[PDB]
Amino acid sequence: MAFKIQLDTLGQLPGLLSIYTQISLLYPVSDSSQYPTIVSTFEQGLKRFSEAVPWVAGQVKAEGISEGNTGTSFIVPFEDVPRVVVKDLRDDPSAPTIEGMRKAGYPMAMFDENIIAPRKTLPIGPGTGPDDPKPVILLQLNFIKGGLILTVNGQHGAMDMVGQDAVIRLLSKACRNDPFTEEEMTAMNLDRKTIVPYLENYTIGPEVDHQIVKADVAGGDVSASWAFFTFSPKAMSELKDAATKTLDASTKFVSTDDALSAFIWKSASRVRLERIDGSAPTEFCRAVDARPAMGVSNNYPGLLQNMTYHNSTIGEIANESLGATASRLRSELDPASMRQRTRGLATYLHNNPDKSNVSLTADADPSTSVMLSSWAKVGLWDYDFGLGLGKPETVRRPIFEPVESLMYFMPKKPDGEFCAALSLRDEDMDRLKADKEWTKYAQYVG
Ligand SMILES: CNC(=O)CCNC(=O)[C@H](O)C(C)(C)COP(=O)(O)OP(=O)(O)OC[C@H]1O[C@@H](n2cnc3c(N)ncnc32)[C@H](O)[C@@H]1OP(=O)(O)O
Repeated sequence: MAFKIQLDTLGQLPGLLSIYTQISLLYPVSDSSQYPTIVSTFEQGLKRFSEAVPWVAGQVKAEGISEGNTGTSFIVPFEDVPRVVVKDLRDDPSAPTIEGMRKAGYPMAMFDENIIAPRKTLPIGPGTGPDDPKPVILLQLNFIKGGLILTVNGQHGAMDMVGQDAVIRLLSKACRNDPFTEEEMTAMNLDRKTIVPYLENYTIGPEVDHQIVKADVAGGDVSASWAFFTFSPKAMSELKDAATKTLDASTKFVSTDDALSAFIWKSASRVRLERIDGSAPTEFCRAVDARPAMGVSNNYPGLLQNMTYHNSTIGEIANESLGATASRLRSELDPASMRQRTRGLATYLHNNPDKSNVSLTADADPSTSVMLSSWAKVGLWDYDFGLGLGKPETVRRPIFEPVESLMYFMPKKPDGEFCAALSLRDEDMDRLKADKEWTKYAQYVG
């Protein structure tokens, strides 16, 4: 069995290219007697999964690279099964414990990628060189006192987080020995290089606004930190209520996700007034799953994502109502618009052997921007992997190097709790944490 699956055209984008997406699921473990079965069940699952869908055990490999041709990458064979690393941290005094996690409310700092992940997010350190293999997925099982942390790394050219969730979802089935449906098997096997229909005779249009690096425009792929903040279900509904009451006339409704995204942009912009003038431009870059606009199954495991861009000034965003800000976000989510824009980006990339200038954050200034990726809608809270431990107690992204203005929403807890990971420069983070309008809704976790 061999395969040579060309990445999604969108997955040829440089910045998605060299990165691994990480996610950790924490389960309590009653007795250390349970670990060997945990591991063998997980092993057997990975083998079953690889037998059904061989490419999940592959690697991403570029070819045709030269001066001004940045190449084309393909998923190709690597090893028999995806690699899992098993790490026993029960007796490591620098490791988290289930009780430490519970007491601190599952802070990002307790999910240190160097301790609990099989490879770093960024191409930093040993084994991240261009000739080093890039496995499509990598797993780590970490035994901690009273628990288990399962970490999954997805090669970002091969998958966005919606695609990674679909892969993980089927891994959970395989661990249970539950059969895959025909639609799942079809979705996992759709050809990627044709999944976004190209535009005819396309050169450059507004579709790729904010996505091509230009020498006179700041942006592209100071002391700062990461922290989780939690938003209770009631905080979430109160933010949505506040937004709904203050919508633009053009805007019939906004979502829970819109209202939190808007509240973050407003709160960042507000504290930033303490260090820059209100006239400073500010861009919100919001990650959007493009599967629905493209008519693609939610089970498609690839990379089919874009961003929406929202430009204003720090003072306008801080001072306008929450519904005014949420309306800006929702205004860019028309499916026909998402579809045309995504087709345009894919067509531009297709037409250009040198993709080095294309970036989803090409004109985002880290000082004043927000680059937010919501994972709120993914299904990770529901997977038990046949381990007999119940559902995840939490689902958190590992901490890595601060990236100013980069932000995530975690998969939404079933009760509706949101967890936002923010990376900000220290003076912003410090003011935010002390800011009364922020802490009215946001509980700092760290
Ligand atoms: C890298 N990250 C990614 O891949 C990003 C993943 N996320 C996405 O792409 C998401 O679609 C998103 C861009 C983040 C938008 O997230 P949303 O949760 O707003 O989803 P969306 O489907 O646009 O809208 C759903 C909301 O709209 C609401 N809605 C839909 N129709 C109506 C209507 N007729 N009247 C009132 N509300 C409506 C709906 O009730 C949802 O609200 P809520 O209950 O969740 O508050």
